[PDB]
Amino acid sequence: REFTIDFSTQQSYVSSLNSIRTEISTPLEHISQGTTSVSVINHTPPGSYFAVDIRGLDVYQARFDHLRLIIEQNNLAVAGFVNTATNTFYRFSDFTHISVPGVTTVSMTTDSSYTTLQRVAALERSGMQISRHSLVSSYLALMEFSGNTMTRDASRAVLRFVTVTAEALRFRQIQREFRQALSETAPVYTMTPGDVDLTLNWGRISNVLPEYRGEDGVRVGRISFNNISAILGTVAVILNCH
Repeated sequence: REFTIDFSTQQSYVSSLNSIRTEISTPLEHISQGTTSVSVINHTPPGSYFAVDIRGLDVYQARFDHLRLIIEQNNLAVAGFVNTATNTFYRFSDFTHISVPGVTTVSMTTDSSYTTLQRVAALERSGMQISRHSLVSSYLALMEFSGNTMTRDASRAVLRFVTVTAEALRFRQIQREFRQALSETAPVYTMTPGDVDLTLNWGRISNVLPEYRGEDGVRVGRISFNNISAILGTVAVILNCH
């Protein structure tokens, strides 16, 4: 199973994400108003995965279109990044249960946690700047990467792509704020501390929403939801808590 996330324009980027969401998840009958709904990841056998092809970074600088991510379906966890030009799967430590056929799997020493990636990158997610220019630079770091230990530039590149591909699928707020950077008058998306709080509390969040029967509001951790228009505008896909 393969998907394309096209960063050409805002429309192609949003349609790419919503294409993945409907294939791998199903909306809740309690929180769903039109096309905008909060979905639950479809149950899949553990170890299942889908591919993500990073297209559309820039058309004028000749087609940086050979980067691929491997994502575990059960938890939307990026297991690694694939260099299709070299047919090399640079895979993290904690995803040994993810084997991709037809490629070469370089098993590394670094795991996938934000604790390790932030340290090696020397870059805080709170205040991290993602733009179309910096996304192109993030692509180059991952393509020019070789070895089995994550370098500073690669982690400064993985942190950016995971935020705009994996966490963007989970949280609609992250997708909405970043997609502005793909416009003609390209701004710079700046990851606020509130955006970081969302990603750190995904497990707590996915455990709550199935309860929601249309009450007044919801407060999990520091995440205060005033109404359902906040839920639909902040969270997009939640875990399948069985």
